[PDB]
Amino acid sequence: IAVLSTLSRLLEPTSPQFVQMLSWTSKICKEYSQEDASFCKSLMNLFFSLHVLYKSPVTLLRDLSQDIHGQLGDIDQDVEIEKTDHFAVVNLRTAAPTVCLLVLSQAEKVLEEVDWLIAKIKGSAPTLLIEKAIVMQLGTLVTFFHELVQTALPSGSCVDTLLKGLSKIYSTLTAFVKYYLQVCQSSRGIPNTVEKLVKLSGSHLTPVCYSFISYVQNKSSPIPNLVFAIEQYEKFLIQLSKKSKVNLMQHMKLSTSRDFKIKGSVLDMVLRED
Repeated sequence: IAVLSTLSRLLEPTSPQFVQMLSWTSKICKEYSQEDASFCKSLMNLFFSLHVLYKSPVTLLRDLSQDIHGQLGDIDQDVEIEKTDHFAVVNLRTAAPTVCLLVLSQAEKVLEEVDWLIAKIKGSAPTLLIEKAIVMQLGTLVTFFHELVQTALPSGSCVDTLLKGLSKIYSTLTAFVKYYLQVCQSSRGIPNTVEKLVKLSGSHLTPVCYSFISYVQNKSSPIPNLVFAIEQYEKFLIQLSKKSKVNLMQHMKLSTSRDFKIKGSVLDMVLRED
């Protein structure tokens, strides 16, 4: 495999040849298992190294994150899951330590890019198009994270590397929100794309994080870092909601924020009855 990588550096990334190499490395990841860790890691790197120069891995990560999630099981101790057909790599022995960290590492690279982009846009007092891209990217690997946060991971390094990645996505999200705090001062309206995948975090992410976070301390008997990144994320939605147009934060706390209840209201007492 070390030869195959050295040789595939010579392929023109645009070439019909390059495509073959990639699609074949997909086939090999697709149809074979081999619980030996050192290999599957190298195979995965090959695959990713090529994929990265074609289209962004976010789709692949989401796919693998569903195998890792399906094979190792869930936190609830009972939920039914699996999808094998994604990739034949990721066995029991494969995914738990190995594909897990390798997938996280890859996810962190995708975020450094989105970080880079968000950084680039703000640097400017064609651009709107980069914004829609930043979203789908984030949105996709939001589903990716939603998958591992439901997985029962080997506790040693896979718990903490997930927690690292988990707080990195919230930083990126935070700055993207902090980005629109710049753009909303001039005009102030929020693209559905942003509103929708802002509530994507309030449904598939934040609530799922919190239960993984408590699963970590019950299984036991980084963590405080995730918490911080989260609060700050909400903090700047708070600033963005009142400082642009829409209420973003009613997408996020859907449980506690409407709880304490009192019969009817003053509005209903007067307007309707007598």
